[PDB]
Amino acid sequence: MENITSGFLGPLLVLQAGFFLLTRILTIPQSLDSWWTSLNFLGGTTVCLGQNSQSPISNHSPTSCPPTCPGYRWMCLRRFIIFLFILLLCLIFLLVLLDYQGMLPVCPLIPGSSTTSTGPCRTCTTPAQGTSMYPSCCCTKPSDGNCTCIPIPSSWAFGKFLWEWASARFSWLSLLVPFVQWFVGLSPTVWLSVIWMMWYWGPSLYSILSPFLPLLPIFFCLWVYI
Amino acid sequence: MENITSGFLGPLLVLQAGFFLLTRILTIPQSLDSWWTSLNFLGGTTVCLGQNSQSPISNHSPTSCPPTCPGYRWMCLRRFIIFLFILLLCLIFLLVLLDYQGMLPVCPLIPGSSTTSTGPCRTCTTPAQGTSMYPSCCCTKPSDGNCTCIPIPSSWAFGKFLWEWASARFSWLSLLVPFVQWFVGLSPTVWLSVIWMMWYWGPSLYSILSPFLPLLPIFFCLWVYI
Amino acid sequence: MENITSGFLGPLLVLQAGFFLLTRILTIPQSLDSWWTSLNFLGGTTVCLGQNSQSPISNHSPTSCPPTCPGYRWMCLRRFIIFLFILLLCLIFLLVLLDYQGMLPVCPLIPGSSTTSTGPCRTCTTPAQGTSMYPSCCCTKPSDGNCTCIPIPSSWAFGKFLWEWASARFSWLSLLVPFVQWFVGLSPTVWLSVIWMMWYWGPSLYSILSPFLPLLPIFFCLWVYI
Repeated sequence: MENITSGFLGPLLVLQAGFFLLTRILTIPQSLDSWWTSLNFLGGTTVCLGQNSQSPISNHSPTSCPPTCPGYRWMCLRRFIIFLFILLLCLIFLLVLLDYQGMLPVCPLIPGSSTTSTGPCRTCTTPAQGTSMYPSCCCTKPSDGNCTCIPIPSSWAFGKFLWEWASARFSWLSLLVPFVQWFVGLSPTVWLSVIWMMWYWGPSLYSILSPFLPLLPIFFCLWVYI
Repeated sequence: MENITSGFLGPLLVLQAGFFLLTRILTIPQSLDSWWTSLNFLGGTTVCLGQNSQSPISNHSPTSCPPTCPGYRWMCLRRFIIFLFILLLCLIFLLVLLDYQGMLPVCPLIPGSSTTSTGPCRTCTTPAQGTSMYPSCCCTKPSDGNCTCIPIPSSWAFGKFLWEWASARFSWLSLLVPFVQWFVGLSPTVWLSVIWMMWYWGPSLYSILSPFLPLLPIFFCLWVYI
Repeated sequence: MENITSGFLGPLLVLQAGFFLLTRILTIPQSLDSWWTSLNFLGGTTVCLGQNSQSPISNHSPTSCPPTCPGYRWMCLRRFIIFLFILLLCLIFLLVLLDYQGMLPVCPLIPGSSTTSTGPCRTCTTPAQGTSMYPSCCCTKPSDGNCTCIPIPSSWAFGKFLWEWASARFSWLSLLVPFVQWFVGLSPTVWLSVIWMMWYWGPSLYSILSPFLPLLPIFFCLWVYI
């Protein structure tokens, strides 16, 4: 085709490109309205008949009530708002996915004597307050100091980049994270079966044993003199 | 008593406040429940089906519906889902805020020739492979030994550089240029006042020109020919 | 064998085989009818729509109701079509039930350099035409006289030449091949949990997939350009 088609080509491409974008947009809004209803439904109906009638219209009105109607106008506004919300939420998944490409560095810092290769310290001595996240380490110090510092290496997706620095701030909270770790060490597969059986639990177990949970203060008093 | 009474009473008050922290956290759940009720019922009231027949209570369980009786499991499930959504959006805000701040790492590696150092270059980089992309700057070039690249910026982590790149990396340059010119040509706040006046016009204009835009969608064979 | 009945043992075996074959043939009709009735009768009853008030049938139903059943001719046609389909299915099953005893051949011919022979090569293959593909190994190369290629292995029933050759056609499929490999390597001992999750929760799975259907072309085009 190419040029020969291009020579005889007219405005067909114009309409072809122009359309189906409105579909790709509006369908996402109507679908989002459907899921919002479902969450509201959770075993409920469609309603959308509370916008009075304003006309002899069939007040069934799934998702948006009807459009071209006074009630559905602000429903259309809510649809536009939700469309903006989704157009925002897409970037969250986009960044979450793209972060594991490894192109991005974490560019972290930690105190140690390790080196990826042959690194001569030459009496590397210049310390500072807050050794973590120190100066740029472009040999930025009282002198050059013969400095070699960290490149962007490989980690469990930027855990060393951000989590490790934050986990240092956890420290004692990270010490309780070891408690949640021996809790996590409890087998997961078996835990999968337990959770599967635990559908009868949850809100139902909450209803079953809520009153005792408020009575936890007696145990707190007991453990006070533990 | 003294500071030993101090410790016992304080463990007691710790139980007490965890109680208050739990109430504060759980408040956000019902808060978001009312949020969804308001948003979905834009100009609408609140009537659950959770106040079903198997509910001796009145319509008091038909607005936001914790609804311990009848439909309870799915209401609590929606509550947990919204809680997860909020605990997600909190990161969406906090990460951007911390990235802008100062401390967050943003070590960049892109092709450039900007120079700011002391007695630099005269060896520089001579990489004729891997295009112009740069790898972790321990010593990016295959044979670089005295290499020194660029330190992270005080301004928000990349962002502007990524936008400038995607202005050509995601192309759209020609289209963006006219659109950017038009946006600059409408930058004046007087038009912003006009746009605000158009709020009432907005839905009204959409209602008036629904068929109007339908007809314009032909444009007499799209501007005669093209 | 050791027959001790002469003309009596053989007739008994023939009668047993005929009865078994007739039972299987009827079951395939009968069991298939029951199966797809249940497919419809996950809910809906079995009252014969094709049956009519020809002779006031007390209950013209029983899935496929035959005899006359007004429109038993259509019922008979459906039964015959189902029987043909079941015959095809069992023939395919029997065909798959092969190559496990080593009877099946899997003589492969693909480009490679693996060597396992006695005093081999030093002449080998010098074909500079037809790319790297190999033809029937009488003597594949245009001028090969002492040629010896590769014997069929003990590797699973699959010829696997179609596999790798089509893995070349769809390298992305070959990429996910390791993914599914460790997914199977994740141990089928926990596959029961996956099965349970697939049940029931598949409804919300399709509910979410509804967004994926709107988002499938968008992401596909995104990575199409990416």
